[PDB]
Amino acid sequence: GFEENVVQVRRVTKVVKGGKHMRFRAIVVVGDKKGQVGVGVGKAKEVVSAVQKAAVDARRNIITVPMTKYLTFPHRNEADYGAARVMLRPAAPGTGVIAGGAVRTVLEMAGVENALGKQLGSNNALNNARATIVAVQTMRQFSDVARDRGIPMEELWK
RNA sequence: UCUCAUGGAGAGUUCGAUCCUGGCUCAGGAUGAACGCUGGCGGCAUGCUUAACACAUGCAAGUCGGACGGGAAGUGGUGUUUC
Ligand SMILES: [Mg+2]
Ligand SMILES: [Mg+2]
Ligand SMILES: [Mg+2]
Ligand SMILES: [Mg+2]
Repeated sequence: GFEENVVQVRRVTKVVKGGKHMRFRAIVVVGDKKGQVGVGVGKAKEVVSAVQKAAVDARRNIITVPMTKYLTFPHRNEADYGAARVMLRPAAPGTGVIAGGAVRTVLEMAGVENALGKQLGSNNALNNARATIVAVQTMRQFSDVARDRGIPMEELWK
């Protein structure tokens, strides 16, 4: 139970005999601001019903984002999703969230308050937003590296 | 849980609609600036990017008499002296 925001709304058509069925395509991103990031797509004849379907589809797939004590990424990472490549790096405190439209919301709704990102591929919000999820799933904390490597955290800081 | 990092935002347009590819356009900052409308003061700076085209007028490199000969002025037409 938490809030959501519409990332994009777009009308799609049909070429039936009599005319055209103009129905909406709603992309919705869901985030509690404390991890629990979700991306979903919905489609319906009405605007409101399309947002509801995307909300269920976004809540159908939720993933936590690794963050640090200062609400930043542990390290930089890139990802690709079709023709959509997205870039991410950590940032200093007080820097703020700066990124493209599709990338700002999914990070802004995640909880990270200080980071930066850039998209190097297509301008599609869907293909770019999903790339962010692929980017964050592949990142971890320093502790996860230590247990999977057999070296303490202080020894790696050197 | 250290420290480093003070730094990379996009948007619209091909299609009935979608995902791509690829050009065009915009949001930023700067100027030896110019034009338009408007206009109170102060401080620090700047001011022919074109015809290295042609130029009236005035000035912009003179100085030493303690290097020398002469000359002039003044004075009591005499000494010192000034030019
Ligand atoms: Mg870009
Ligand atoms: Mg059209
Ligand atoms: Mg000149
Ligand atoms: Mg001499």
